[PDB]
Parts: sequence; C-alpha cells; structure tokens
Amino acid sequence: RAMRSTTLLALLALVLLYLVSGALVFRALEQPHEQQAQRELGEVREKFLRAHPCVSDQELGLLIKEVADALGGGADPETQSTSAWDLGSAFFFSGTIITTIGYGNVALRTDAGRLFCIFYALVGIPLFGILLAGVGDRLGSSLRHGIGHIEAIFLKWHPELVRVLSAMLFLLIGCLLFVLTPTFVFCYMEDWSKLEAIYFVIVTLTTVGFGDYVAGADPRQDSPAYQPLVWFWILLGLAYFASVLTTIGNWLRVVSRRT
Amino acid sequence: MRSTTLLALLALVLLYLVSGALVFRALEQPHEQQAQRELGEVREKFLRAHPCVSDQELGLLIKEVADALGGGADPETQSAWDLGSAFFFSGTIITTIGYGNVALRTDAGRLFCIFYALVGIPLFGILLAGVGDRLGSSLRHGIGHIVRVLSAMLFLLIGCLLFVLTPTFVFCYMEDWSKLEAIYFVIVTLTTVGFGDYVAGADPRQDSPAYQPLVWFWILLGLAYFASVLTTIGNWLRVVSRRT
Ligand SMILES: [K+]
Ligand SMILES: [K+]
Ligand SMILES: [K+]
Ligand SMILES: [K+]
Ligand SMILES: [K+]
Repeated sequence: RAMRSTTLLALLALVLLYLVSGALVFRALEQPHEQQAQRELGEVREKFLRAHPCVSDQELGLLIKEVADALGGGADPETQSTSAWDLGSAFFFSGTIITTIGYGNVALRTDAGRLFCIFYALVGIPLFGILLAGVGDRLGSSLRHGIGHIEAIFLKWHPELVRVLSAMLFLLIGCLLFVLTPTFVFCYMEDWSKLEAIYFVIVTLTTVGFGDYVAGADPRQDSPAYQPLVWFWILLGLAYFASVLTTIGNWLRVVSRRT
Repeated sequence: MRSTTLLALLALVLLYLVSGALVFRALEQPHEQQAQRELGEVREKFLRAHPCVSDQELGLLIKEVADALGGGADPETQSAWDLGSAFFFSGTIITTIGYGNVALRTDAGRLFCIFYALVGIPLFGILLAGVGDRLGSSLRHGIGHIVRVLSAMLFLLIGCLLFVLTPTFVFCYMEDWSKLEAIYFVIVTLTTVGFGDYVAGADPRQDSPAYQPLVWFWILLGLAYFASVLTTIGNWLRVVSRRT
C-alpha cells in the first residue's frame, strides 16, 4: 500500500510539463487582450481633461463606474496616474486551476481560454490529485524519518511516551513550516498585515481561494520567479495537510464507528 | 453511512450556513452601507460644487472615490450584501468554491472567516458523501428498472444529462449568458475552481429571490454526484492497475 519513489518523480515532471504546457497555451492566447487597467485609466483621466466636462451629474455618475470597473481591473494606486502576465503569472495561474483554488484575480476574456480551460480543468484537477499522493507520502514519510533521530534519543530516557511526542511534534514541525514561515514571509514581500498573510495562507490552503489576496499578482512586483515558488509551496503544504487531515479523519472515525 | 443520521447534518450543516451567515451580515453590513454613505457625500460634494477644467481636484476625486470603493461601494448611478448574500457566500466557503466576486473587508470579519473554514469546510466533505451515497445507491433503483462496461457508459452520461448539461441550458434563459458561459461556469463551479469571473445568483438585476437557494442546493447534489462518480472511478481505476 505505497507509491514508488522514482515513479512520482516521473509523474511530477509529467505535471510540471503539463503546467508549463498550459502556461504556453494561455501565454499566447490571452497576452493581447490583457487589460492593464493602469494605462487605461490615464486615457480616462486625461480624457476628462482635454474635454473638461463640467457641472454634470450624469457625466459623473458613470465616471465612478469608469473608475470602478477600471480600478477593479487591478488599476494603479490611483495616485500615480503615470508589462505583466508573462509565464510566472500564466504558469502560476494554470496552477491555481488544477489545485482548484482559482484565484481569478485576472479574469479570462478570450473564449478559447474558456473552452480550453473547461478541458484543462477536467484533465488537470484529477492529474493533480495524484501528485499530492506522491508527495504527501514520499515526502510526508521523509520527515517522519527525519524526526527518527529525535525519538531515537528520547527512548534512551523512556516506549509509549515517545509515540505521542512525535505525533504532536510532527504536526508542529509541519505547521511551523507550512503555516508560519509562509504567513510571516507573505508580509515581508507583499506588505500585508500579519493577519492578512495568515488569512491568505488559510484561504490558499483550504483552496477556497477567495481571490481578494494573491501572493503574486501585483504588476508592480519585481521578482518574476517568485510566483511559481509560492506555488511549489502551495503544493507541498497542500499535500502535507491532506495527509494529516485524513489520519485524523480515522482517529475521529475509529471513535465514531462505535455509535 | 446512516441514512437518517446524515439527515440531521443537513439541518446542522444547513444551520452552519445560516448560523454563520448571521455573523457575516452583522460584521460586514455596517461597512457595506458606510462606503455608500461616504460615497453619496463625495459624489455630490464634487457634483454640487460643479468644479471645472481642473486636475488638482481630480487626482483627489479619483482617490476620494477609490477609498469608498475599497470598502465596497456602489458601481454607479446612485442595496446589496445582506444575510441572503451572506448565506450564499458562507456556502461558497464550505463548498470551498469561494467565488470571492464579493470580498471580505472587515479586518475583524476576515479572521472570523479564517476559522469558519478550518472547522466549517470539514463537515461539507461528510454531506457530499452522505449525499454521494444516496445518489450512488440510486443507480440500481434507477438503471436497474431499464455487457458490463456498457452499463457504466450510461450512468456517466446519465448525470451529464441531469447535473452537467441540465443547468447550463437553464442559465442562458436566466442570465442571458451564451451556451459556453453556462458550461464554463458549471465546470469551474463544479470542479470548485470558482474563478468568480462568472456567478449565478449575484447579478444585481434578479426578480426571483426564491430560486437562489435552489440553484445553491443544486450545487449540493452537483458536487455530490461528481463525488459519487469519483468515488467509484477512484476506487476502481486503482485496484485494477496496482501491479500494472
Ligand atoms: K476555489
Ligand atoms: K475579482
Ligand atoms: K476561488
Ligand atoms: K476567486
Ligand atoms: K476548491
């Protein structure tokens, strides 16, 4: 009842190469209609100048929308009024699909992206499910093996005791690693509050993906490869969680089956 | 897999949506009307001033409006976000669909939602099973009444006619969407991606407010079916191929 080591490594790459494949289908499929609401506002701000519309409620009523729908499109900080969606964005995006988060912070506009998507999902999501298995297992165990050195020493002092300790320790060594480090990190890179980053993390991992926050979707960001990294994280932490989530489902079932 | 014990969760879980929606509407509604009130003013303060030919005030006019927008303001023109929308919202949470088309702003209600998930979503997985079974058991009393892999092709295409392609045709006549959009919507919905680009019950222009918890209750049976099918496939495609 186990998956083979070098088996998943072939799978995983089979997936990256599926994702990288998806990012390409999208890259040169949505590149053109990319809104880029930052340069579209200037054409709306200045257009209000060369025309100097004045003393009208009707001409204002719509502005609010023209600034709302424009703002909503990830518009500039509206105080500047003075390039994005490449692979790191397209790849990351594709990933938010199979992972089923779907941040959708950047809507799809090209009808092909919708049809292709429909298929990229129905074919992507399932493919992922396995990756988690390969990871949750081949990885999840590695760490259980690591802690071995800890419990090997605890035994030199006294069994049934070390059992519970490793169980609680592992959750933490896993938590502190997939909750805390990431939450703390998202603050020092996206200038969010502690809460927001933990709020984010939680929505990321629960894969609710509200979309209100997304680790790498600011056109003003500088580090390009950073997005896929946070993705390589989502994978890891998403997989770990699943393992710990099922085990408890049993520990909670073995005690619930006697009803 | 108790068929009368899960019926209780349909009341518990269903309450978890209402019993939870109450907080969201009581945590966000205040700052839902404030961004409106604070817009009304900023809107006419400028309008009634009838300024002219300037930029000094437009840089502000813009930033003045965004503030109101960030807190969730009206689109234009010059009512939204109550329990009805919260219920739906709360539900998009457990379904982990999270359309987010409508966001959380209250820094306080945000944390409330952080926990509502951890402990709220785990129950849904149970109901989709409790329902993924009753719909999985309905394969006999349904298909039996009318060689081997031949009776599988049918069940697959049974649900596509019931859950997949049924609502899509319905959504074009309810929200004017194209053929595709409905499909694209349903898939992103069912696969629970929840892109949020599109959404069934949130359009501002609706006149039937009763049919929404029905479109939502549909999501239940929807994912439940999609679960019932993955439940068999996931346990069949594995055993046959072990040594393969
Ligand atoms: K989602
Ligand atoms: K959005
Ligand atoms: K989502
Ligand atoms: K979303
Ligand atoms: K999801």
